[PDB]
Amino acid sequence: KIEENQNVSLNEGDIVSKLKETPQETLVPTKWDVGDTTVSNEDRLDLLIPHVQNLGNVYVGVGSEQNLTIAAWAKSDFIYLMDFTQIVVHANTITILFLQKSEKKEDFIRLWGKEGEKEALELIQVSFSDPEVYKKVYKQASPFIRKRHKTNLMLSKKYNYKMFQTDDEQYSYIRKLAIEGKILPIRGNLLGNITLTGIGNTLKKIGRKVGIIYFSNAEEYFAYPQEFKNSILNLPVSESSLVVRTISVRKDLFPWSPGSEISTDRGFHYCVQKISNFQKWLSSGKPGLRSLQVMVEGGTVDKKNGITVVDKEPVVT
Ligand SMILES: [Cl-]
Repeated sequence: KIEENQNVSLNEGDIVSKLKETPQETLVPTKWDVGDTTVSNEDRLDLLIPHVQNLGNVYVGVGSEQNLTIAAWAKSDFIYLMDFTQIVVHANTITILFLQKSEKKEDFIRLWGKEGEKEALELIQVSFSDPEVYKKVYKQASPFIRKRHKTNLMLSKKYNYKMFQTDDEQYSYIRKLAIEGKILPIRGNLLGNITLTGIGNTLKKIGRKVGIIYFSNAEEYFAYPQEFKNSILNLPVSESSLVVRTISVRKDLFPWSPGSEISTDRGFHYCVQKISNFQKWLSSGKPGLRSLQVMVEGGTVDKKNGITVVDKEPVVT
């Protein structure tokens, strides 16, 4: 029925359908399928604003609501939320449903909150054939999501910045993407061989580019393997496109940002890097290369605020 077609042109509807069908990986339950995993503990994302604002293009990120914060600043055209833990993928699916139904930012906060829990669970009940999958995720994730929402409000005032939960215009931008089907939770491991490569192939097919890829501190868990190198090299990117990451080691070189202590006692230092620059590091063949070494060798560090730009390139041994 075309009178229920949300997209503003045939072309945008065709793009959304193509994005939705990008290949995914099979996830199975793990120890990370707990509510703790559904929130960020990075308290100084506002340091990213001057780097990511207005980058546009496509957004790809691991994790949860912090991606919507960064994508609103960037004015991303489409948002892939790619994660390897089922609870994260499903909690993001709930967040998108709540955005679609919540006309104002307070309504969204309320549905995730204690006040809106009864209404939220009734909305989940009518929205799926298997709603209990999502009701269980809501009940696991909501205590953590509520705490993080209250922290985000505090941080937005403490550091005097706008973010999608505290600013009407940024909220409306994210809600518009949600309504249009442009926020896509997908199953994929950064170290897998289907999903992340598939994003690059899908974007190539539709003639679009990645503007931001967000890793959180996921790279702290691995030396870069071949499948990750291939998938990052395969991404179509803009000249201005950025990696966003955090680290939590070598704080002598990479001091943790002031204010990091609200949500964690370990971390974080923030880091941006052009994706084209990152593709050089990944192609270099440095044995055992990890994000820390990329930053040690390639980073220009703001030690006061705790943010690095990797603007230098690998030097051959
Ligand atoms: Cl967040």
